[PDB]
Amino acid sequence: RDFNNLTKGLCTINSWHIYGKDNAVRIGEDSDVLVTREPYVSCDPDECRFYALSQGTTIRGKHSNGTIHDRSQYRALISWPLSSPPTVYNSRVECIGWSSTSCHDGKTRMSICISGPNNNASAVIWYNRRPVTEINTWARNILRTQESECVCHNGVCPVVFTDGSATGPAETRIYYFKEGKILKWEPLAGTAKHIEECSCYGERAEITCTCRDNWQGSNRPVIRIDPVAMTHTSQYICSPVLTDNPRPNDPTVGKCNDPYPGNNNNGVKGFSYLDGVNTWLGRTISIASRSGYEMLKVPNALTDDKSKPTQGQTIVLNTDWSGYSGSFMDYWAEGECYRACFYVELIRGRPKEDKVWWTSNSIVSMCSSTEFLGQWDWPDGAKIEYFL
Amino acid sequence: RDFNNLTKGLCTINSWHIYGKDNAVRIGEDSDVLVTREPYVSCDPDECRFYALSQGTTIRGKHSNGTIHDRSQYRALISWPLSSPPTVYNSRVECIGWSSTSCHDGKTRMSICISGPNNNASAVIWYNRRPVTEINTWARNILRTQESECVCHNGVCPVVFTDGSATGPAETRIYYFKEGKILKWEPLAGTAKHIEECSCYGERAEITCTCRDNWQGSNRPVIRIDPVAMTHTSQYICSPVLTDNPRPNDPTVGKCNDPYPGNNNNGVKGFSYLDGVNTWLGRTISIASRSGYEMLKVPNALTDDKSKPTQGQTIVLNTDWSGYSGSFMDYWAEGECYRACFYVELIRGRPKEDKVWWTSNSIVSMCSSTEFLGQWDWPDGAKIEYFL
Amino acid sequence: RDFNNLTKGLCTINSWHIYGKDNAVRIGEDSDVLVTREPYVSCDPDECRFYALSQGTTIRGKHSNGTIHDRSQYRALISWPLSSPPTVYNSRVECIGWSSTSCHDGKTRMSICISGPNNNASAVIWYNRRPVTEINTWARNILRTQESECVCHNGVCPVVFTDGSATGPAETRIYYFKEGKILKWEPLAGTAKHIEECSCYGERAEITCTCRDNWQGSNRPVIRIDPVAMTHTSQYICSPVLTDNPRPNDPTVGKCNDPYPGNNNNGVKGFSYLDGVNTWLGRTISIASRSGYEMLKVPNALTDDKSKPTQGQTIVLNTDWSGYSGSFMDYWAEGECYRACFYVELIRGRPKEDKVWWTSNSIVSMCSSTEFLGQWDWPDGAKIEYFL
Amino acid sequence: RDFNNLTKGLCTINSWHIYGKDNAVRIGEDSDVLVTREPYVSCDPDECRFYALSQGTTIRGKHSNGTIHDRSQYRALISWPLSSPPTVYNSRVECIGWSSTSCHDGKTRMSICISGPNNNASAVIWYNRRPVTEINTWARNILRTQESECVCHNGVCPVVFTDGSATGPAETRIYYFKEGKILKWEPLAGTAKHIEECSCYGERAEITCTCRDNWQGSNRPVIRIDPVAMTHTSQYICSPVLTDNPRPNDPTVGKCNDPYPGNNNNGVKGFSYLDGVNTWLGRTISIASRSGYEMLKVPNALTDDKSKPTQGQTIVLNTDWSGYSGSFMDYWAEGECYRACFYVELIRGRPKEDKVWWTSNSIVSMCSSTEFLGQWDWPDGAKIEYFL
Ligand SMILES: *[C@@H]1O[C@H](CO)[C@@H](O[C@@H]2O[C@H](CO)[C@@H](O[C@@H]3O[C@H](CO[C@H]4O[C@H](CO[C@H]5O[C@H](CO)[C@@H](O)[C@H](O)[C@@H]5O)[C@@H](O)[C@H](O[C@H]5O[C@H](CO)[C@@H](O)[C@H](O)[C@@H]5O)[C@@H]4O)[C@@H](O)[C@H](O[C@H]4O[C@H](CO)[C@@H](O)[C@H](O)[C@@H]4O[C@H]4O[C@H](CO)[C@@H](O)[C@H](O)[C@@H]4O[C@H]4O[C@H](CO)[C@@H](O)[C@H](O)[C@@H]4O)[C@@H]3O)[C@H](O)[C@H]2NC(C)=O)[C@H](O)[C@H]1NC(C)=O
Ligand SMILES: *[C@@H]1O[C@H](CO)[C@@H](O[C@@H]2O[C@H](CO)[C@@H](O[C@@H]3O[C@H](CO[C@H]4O[C@H](CO[C@H]5O[C@H](CO)[C@@H](O)[C@H](O)[C@@H]5O)[C@@H](O)[C@H](O[C@H]5O[C@H](CO)[C@@H](O)[C@H](O)[C@@H]5O)[C@@H]4O)[C@@H](O)[C@H](O[C@H]4O[C@H](CO)[C@@H](O)[C@H](O)[C@@H]4O[C@H]4O[C@H](CO)[C@@H](O)[C@H](O)[C@@H]4O[C@H]4O[C@H](CO)[C@@H](O)[C@H](O)[C@@H]4O)[C@@H]3O)[C@H](O)[C@H]2NC(C)=O)[C@H](O)[C@H]1NC(C)=O
Ligand SMILES: *[C@@H]1O[C@H](CO)[C@@H](O[C@@H]2O[C@H](CO)[C@@H](O[C@@H]3O[C@H](CO[C@H]4O[C@H](CO[C@H]5O[C@H](CO)[C@@H](O)[C@H](O)[C@@H]5O)[C@@H](O)[C@H](O[C@H]5O[C@H](CO)[C@@H](O)[C@H](O)[C@@H]5O)[C@@H]4O)[C@@H](O)[C@H](O[C@H]4O[C@H](CO)[C@@H](O)[C@H](O)[C@@H]4O[C@H]4O[C@H](CO)[C@@H](O)[C@H](O)[C@@H]4O[C@H]4O[C@H](CO)[C@@H](O)[C@H](O)[C@@H]4O)[C@@H]3O)[C@H](O)[C@H]2NC(C)=O)[C@H](O)[C@H]1NC(C)=O
Ligand SMILES: *[C@@H]1O[C@H](CO)[C@@H](O[C@@H]2O[C@H](CO)[C@@H](O[C@@H]3O[C@H](CO[C@H]4O[C@H](CO[C@H]5O[C@H](CO)[C@@H](O)[C@H](O)[C@@H]5O)[C@@H](O)[C@H](O[C@H]5O[C@H](CO)[C@@H](O)[C@H](O)[C@@H]5O)[C@@H]4O)[C@@H](O)[C@H](O[C@H]4O[C@H](CO)[C@@H](O)[C@H](O)[C@@H]4O[C@H]4O[C@H](CO)[C@@H](O)[C@H](O)[C@@H]4O[C@H]4O[C@H](CO)[C@@H](O)[C@H](O)[C@@H]4O)[C@@H]3O)[C@H](O)[C@H]2NC(C)=O)[C@H](O)[C@H]1NC(C)=O
Ligand SMILES: CC(=O)N[C@@H]1[C@@H](O)[C@@H](F)[C@](F)(C(=O)O)O[C@H]1[C@H](O)[C@@H](C)O
Ligand SMILES: CC(=O)N[C@@H]1[C@@H](O)[C@@H](F)[C@](F)(C(=O)O)O[C@H]1[C@H](O)[C@@H](C)O
Ligand SMILES: CC(=O)N[C@@H]1[C@@H](O)[C@@H](F)[C@](F)(C(=O)O)O[C@H]1[C@H](O)[C@@H](C)O
Ligand SMILES: [Ca+2]
Ligand SMILES: [Ca+2]
Ligand SMILES: [Ca+2]
Ligand SMILES: [Ca+2]
Repeated sequence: RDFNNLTKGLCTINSWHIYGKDNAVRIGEDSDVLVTREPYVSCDPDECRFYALSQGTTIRGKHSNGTIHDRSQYRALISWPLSSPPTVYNSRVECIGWSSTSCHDGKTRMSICISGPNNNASAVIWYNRRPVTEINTWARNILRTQESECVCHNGVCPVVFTDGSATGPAETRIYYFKEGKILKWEPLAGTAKHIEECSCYGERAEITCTCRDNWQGSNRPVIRIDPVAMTHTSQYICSPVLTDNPRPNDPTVGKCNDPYPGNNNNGVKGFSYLDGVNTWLGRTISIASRSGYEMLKVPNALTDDKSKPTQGQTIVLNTDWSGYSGSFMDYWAEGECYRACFYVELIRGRPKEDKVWWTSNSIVSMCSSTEFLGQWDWPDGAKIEYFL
Repeated sequence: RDFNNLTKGLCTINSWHIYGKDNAVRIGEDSDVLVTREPYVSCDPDECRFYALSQGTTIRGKHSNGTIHDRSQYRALISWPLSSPPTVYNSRVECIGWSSTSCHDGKTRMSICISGPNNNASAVIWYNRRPVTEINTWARNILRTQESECVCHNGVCPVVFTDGSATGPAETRIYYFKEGKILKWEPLAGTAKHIEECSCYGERAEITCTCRDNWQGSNRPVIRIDPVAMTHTSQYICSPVLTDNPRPNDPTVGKCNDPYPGNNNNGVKGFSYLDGVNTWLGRTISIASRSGYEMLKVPNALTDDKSKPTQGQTIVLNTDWSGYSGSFMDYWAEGECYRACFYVELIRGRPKEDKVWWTSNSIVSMCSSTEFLGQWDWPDGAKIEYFL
Repeated sequence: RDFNNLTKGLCTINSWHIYGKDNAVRIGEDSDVLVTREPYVSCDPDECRFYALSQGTTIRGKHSNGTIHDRSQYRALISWPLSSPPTVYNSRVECIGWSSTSCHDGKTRMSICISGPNNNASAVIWYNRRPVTEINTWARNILRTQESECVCHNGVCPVVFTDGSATGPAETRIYYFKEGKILKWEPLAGTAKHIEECSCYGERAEITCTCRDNWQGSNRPVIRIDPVAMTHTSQYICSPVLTDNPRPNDPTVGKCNDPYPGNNNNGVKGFSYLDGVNTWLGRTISIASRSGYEMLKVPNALTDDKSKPTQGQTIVLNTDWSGYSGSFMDYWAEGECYRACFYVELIRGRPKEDKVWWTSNSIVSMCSSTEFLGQWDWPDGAKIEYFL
Repeated sequence: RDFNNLTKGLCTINSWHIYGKDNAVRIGEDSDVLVTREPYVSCDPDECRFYALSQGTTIRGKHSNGTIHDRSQYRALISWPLSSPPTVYNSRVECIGWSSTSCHDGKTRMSICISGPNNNASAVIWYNRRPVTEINTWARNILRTQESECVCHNGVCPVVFTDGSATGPAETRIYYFKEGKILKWEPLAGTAKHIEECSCYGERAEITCTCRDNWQGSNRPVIRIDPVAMTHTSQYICSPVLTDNPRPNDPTVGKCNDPYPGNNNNGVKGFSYLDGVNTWLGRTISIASRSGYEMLKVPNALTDDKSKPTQGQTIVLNTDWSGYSGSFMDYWAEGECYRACFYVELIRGRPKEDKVWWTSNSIVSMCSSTEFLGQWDWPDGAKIEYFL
């Protein structure tokens, strides 16, 4: 009925409880489960659903051969019920393409899909399940967007796109949409040198995005957006708890306005919640590969270049595969504050598990508690051996 | 609540963006996907769906053997969610038969299915998912209709039927339906000599249909219907850009009131949008077989016998299979104009790929943009080798 | 909102058009289709659906072995969308048991299932999807009911049950339900000597049921019910067009108040519409087995012991298997009269096709037209060879 | 709209009619049926559904190997339509974990799932399909709850948890929830020495739970809760008809305030309805293993230490496998009283049927009749041989 406004703060995060898990690769061993990657979670006023990019085949399908590739004409943004797997029969196609984002503005859902060849890609912006606006590539090198949910405030839904080299300077823009129509866009500003795959959340009329500097930085860039004035800034997470992957070992002191060096031309989508003392960062446990996942509480991580962990929680053990991670919240829950949530993609298959010809994933998802809850670990749970 | 009226013009078409794609044959390699052909897309006020004629078997089913045949007791008009495949479990049967059309009039949906033996076929007209009216064959030779969506204006939904020889003079009629009841019908008029498979769209109280002259013409007949006066005329596309298949090479000058010769007794369902300078034609790239698909902008194609392309877009490369194509629009979108759309059927299997015993298809679908978007190609994406 | 009343007459029946067909056995060759039998069709105010008794296994399932048996703990009345097959994933269980009926009273649906051992069976009467009333066996020999839809009038839904021997005198009762509660019951009256499987329809405040005399009669008993006075009578179809199976050849003169002899202890569920000159009977074409199906127009069949066909239509050829047939109408359609409809069950497998270990069926369904439509035949379409 | 209140008494129970049955293991032999255990049935104001804990694989899936284990990261509370099987495509995930309960309070549904490692488990309380409250383990030894539906009264939904040893003293608590928020909790009181898996029902503003004393008792503990004063008491079923399994033979006299001895450290979830003369108990027929199920009418079982059966009904023969059983009622049915219902889990596979590597179950479910209905038996109906 009315546009949602970001009128609350974050709840205190004293730990993380299980929210959803699909067990897709297990289940898909003997059922009609789509091959996917780049998942996320987004809420409507009445429902939260899983989102991901289909590869246009089932996992047991012979067409699953070659699904390590990221971009093809057979991909599409899909959604499905929370904790169900993405099956042929239960999945709903939001739009066609190989990079996406999606959010609800209180009245209806905007979904964005980018398709095309590397040098001639275009985004299509859907609103109320109809195409409304199209944007052509501006740098002719894999126009791409967040791969997790955007956030709206009084109808304004900012979205971060990047076009250009993944391994050098690129052209990043922030589009401000309303009802699927472009109100304004800006080129990126502040001190982040490279931006990919922003994970966003909203509180008290401000939208905070934690991104991946694929070019230089093993600390993560952060973009803070004011959706009323439609302006933004950027910087890095100051903390020496480094949260990209691959990365170097943790130092004693980080950087606020520059990439922390030691790894080039690589990374992974990740996230944080940045709320003074109530600040928690996600990262893979391995500094070398996408394995494990932990949450660490790092007070003032954004602003304090010496900040270190005061608490943590294991989400996925270092002996199990992880992947992309991202942030969402249910902005339509009852109560005084917004409950921080995230998902972690559990990649299975290639390249790490190359006895199969496919790549897919399952999802685990958590939300914050004000209690100090016991922790478990939450692995994909499939046995590659069964797929041979 | 109220009947839809065709009160808007076409938007300017400066290119075509991806709308939907089902990847049915890929997916159906290892899931319960119905064998289909003769697909289309039609919108309701709240939903757009895929439509097609089922063959009453799955593709991996042994009953898929012999599905090259067009007419059997096992076919039915089905619909399903946009960009999902037509599966056993998600498909809804609109009605029984082997030739169809369907449209929504603003209040509810009319669907028409024709069944029977070649010399004793009948159409059944469903309205609000109940049978309302039946029409018997008048020429006792495969009564047939559009195989894509009809268009309504203030409750009046015209529909073009043909009965008679596919390879000589036939009896074409235009029925004007309202609430599933025949208001009036007319025999075909003007200068089109043969009509099959009209693809229709509506703008500014006029319904334009681009058809297939299976008998003589490699230019396409066009029927223009006035749904208020319930009258019509016909002619051919004047342009020397010839849009049937098979066809001869393009000449320098076409015909307005006569079939352009060089091919007999063959063709394919196709479409155009005919709007002065804002005119775009579809065609297969091959003049010999149903392969490739392109859009060409041909200003005043309907009226200018020398008109040639000023812009184009590749939809399917000449090394990939195509098929029937047709027009639809979402008449219930917001905005000042109607957005032209189309689909192309991607036929796989027989006769061209005869190492399998079946024929099926997938669908790609596009809509117009006012931007100049980059192009990709959109092939079916299945590997026949996997079905052996 | 309000109870439906039977305020209209029958439309004139000048032929029969195709309504629905599921192609279940074809489709079920390679998809998760339940084994069924004893199907029917029933309408709600917004929907018509297929109904049948599941056997609690899929057809390709190894548990399909032995599904020739009629009564087990694994059966259940299911419903599913019109012309879809009864799959594991789309079928809704109305109630548990091995004999049923079901109807909507304008406000909600009553469904009746009978289960139990042969000598201790019970009916459970569901209303608004809750159990409301239970009836115990009165003769301790396979309490059984109609196996097709009942008919309601101002909330009163009569239902015919039989309990006792199938091969000699039995105890037949007519229960008058309202909101699932027994208003009244009566023992059978008039001159019908044995009753099984009544097929019912309603017009002008009267409910007409055509049944099967399994004991003696190859003419069919008819029960006419007045749902206001809650009274009834019975007789036989006078016509020498004999409509049970197996049966003797047609004589020149039939019987009104006695079974026509020549076959004992056998039969099949069937139906008619009995409306003076507008009277049509169904029957198998074979006098020996359940093969073929035809409609014959037999003016005054109910009352004229010499009446013979004046028109007919083939529904299923004598070289294809048939089965049970029954009547339904959409009482909630628009228009001045009720459109007569029926279904025919197409039994496949045992006993006639004993190279498979199962028995199942598909459904074809027709409704009346005021036109004289061409006829086709409507066989199941599956190839037993594919199931070996 | 309004909170439900327990304003009615129980109907007279003169026997039990069939309610629902899923035939899941039969069906799942050749369809995509989830492996489950610990099922139950719960009603909403418009729907009753099946509930159970998924194991995160299909039964034919290779991941079904090892599903005898009770607690893993791959489990989840699911629900699905009544008498359908729990398939991949029709099942809805209520929440993640390996022990649960769920009820509707008249306005919406509360669902509780417990997950974690044995010494660090946590419950998450969902209300209106959002997480609202979390509780950490208090005794660090498999925090666990009812495994069947809770009962609400004016928004207050009590729930019994146990944490601690299964084979000695444990810490049992009764949480009183409203809208998913803890109003109050109490430690267990009265004379029950050990509590597991309470089966609850509600009548006349009182909630009665029949539980399992896993430590010492082969009679069952009973907890009676007053949801207005939020207080409770406990005792045992006095009757010498002993209802746990395994158990000793029935004595002539039981115990009211102490465990009846003869078996230690074992049991099964079960239930009763305790309503003076209208009292019925469930139990396995075997005193040694989970096989068979019967209902026995035992007047004043709760209060009379010499009470014996006056009537009974067989539900599952002693030659067929049973399992957990539990109570539910449709609190939103029409009529003057509440109809007692129950379900029995039919366990198949390990440990008893160890030629397969899995454990799963199907469900049978019954409700009370005021008639004296004939009885049948209701076995799972699957053939293990088919799974080899
Ligand atoms: C039941 O469930 C509960 C809930 O889950 C379980 O309890 C949880 O247990 C986990 C696991 O132990 C805890 O997570 C760890 O938390 C610590 C932080 O806690 C410590 O630090 C605090 C502050 O220290 C600073 O200030 C204090 C004084 O204020 C000062 O004394 C100190 O010297 C320092 O300057 C302390 O406040 C805190 O104490 C409190 O709580 C205690 C319980 O834990 C209790 O006993 C106390 O009495 C007191 O009340 C505590 O000491 C995180 O630091 C740790 O994270 C590090 O370690 C893991 C390895 O396990 C690693 O993966 C992380 O990445 C991280 O360490 C890496 O990064 C660091 C930062 O750069 C670096 O310093 C490290 O060298 C290391 O780096 C290397 O590896 C990384 C990663 O691969 C790589 O990138 C680098 O390059 C490099 O190679 C854990 O998150 C939970 O906090 C705790 N939760 C609760 C509520 O208690 C419980 O165990 C379960 N029960 C059972 C029975 O199983
Ligand atoms: C990123 O994405 C974009 C968007 O997709 C890509 O850009 C697009 O690129 C495509 C492919 O090149 C273009 O499609 C073609 O368009 C042309 C029309 O464009 C030309 O013609 C215009 C007018 O010429 C007339 O007037 C002018 C002056 O007004 C005069 O000079 C001229 O002599 C003539 O009289 C020009 O306006 C126009 O120029 C403008 O745009 C240029 C960019 O393209 C730019 O550089 C210019 O500076 C200027 O601003 C331009 O020259 C179509 O003609 C062409 O279609 C023909 O060719 C394809 C083969 O590719 C064929 O399949 C078609 O069927 C068709 O040719 C057949 O039919 C003709 C008609 O009968 C016949 O003449 C031909 O002989 C041929 O016939 C044979 O084959 C057919 C088919 O099999 C058979 O039936 C016959 O029997 C016979 O055998 C293409 O559609 C897009 O327009 C362009 N889009 C945009 C927005 O620019 C871009 O490449 C992508 N980027 C990357 C990096 O990949
Ligand atoms: C396109 O589609 C249309 C629509 O479907 C097709 O047209 C339809 O064609 C079918 C098939 O031919 C017709 O069905 C048959 O209808 C006849 C009834 O029609 C005749 O009878 C009328 C009256 O005769 C009586 O009165 C008249 C005068 O009033 C008098 O002259 C006569 O001697 C007699 O006393 C005539 O009115 C009627 O004529 C009109 O229509 C003609 C078109 O058909 C037209 O040419 C005329 O000019 C005129 O205007 C016509 O003569 C049914 O009788 C017949 O049913 C019997 O036959 C089939 C075998 O095919 C059988 O299966 C049936 O069971 C039945 O015969 C059995 O039962 C009888 C009753 O006891 C018994 O007498 C028989 O011996 C036989 O019994 C044996 O077998 C049974 C069954 O196995 C067994 O139980 C017994 O024991 C025993 O062994 C057909 O239903 C349609 O009516 C017709 N529809 C229309 C609208 O025209 C058209 O063909 C299709 N076009 C193409 C190109 O394919
Ligand atoms: C069609 O459907 C209907 C409906 O289902 C079928 O009719 C039903 O038939 C069943 C099966 O027979 C009946 O269930 C049994 O009910 C009896 C209770 O009924 C008897 O007891 C009453 C009272 O006796 C006491 O008072 C009376 C006087 O008031 C006094 O005379 C007597 O001495 C005693 O002190 C009688 O009122 C009642 O009579 C009435 O009804 C009769 C019909 O049944 C009719 O003929 C009469 O004329 C009269 O009107 C009747 O005599 C249950 O006791 C019995 O349950 C026990 O037996 C089964 C074995 O079958 C067992 O599994 C149970 O566990 C239980 O026995 C165990 O537990 C006892 C308690 O501790 C113990 O005493 C036993 O030793 C035994 O224990 C051993 O095994 C257990 C279990 O493994 C183990 O735990 C122990 O350790 C130990 O090893 C049945 O439930 C239905 O009541 C009846 N329903 C109706 C409505 O009639 C009908 O058959 C079907 N028709 C067809 C044609 O198939
Ligand atoms: C999932 C897993 O086994 N990850 C291991 C981790 O368990 C770990 F042992 C590791 F050495 C690592 O990168 O830290 O390597 C990972 C990976 O195997 C390797 C190719 O870098
Ligand atoms: C899809 C495809 O390979 N189409 C080719 C086209 O790629 C093309 F090469 C063609 F020669 C043509 O007809 O233009 O033939 C088509 C066809 O193979 C042949 C039987 O006419
Ligand atoms: C379906 C079919 O082939 N039915 C034939 C009919 O085609 C027919 F030939 C028949 F002889 C008949 O009973 O009329 O027999 C049926 C059956 O085969 C036999 C066992 O009685
Ligand atoms: Ca990086
Ligand atoms: Ca032609
Ligand atoms: Ca008979
Ligand atoms: Ca015990």
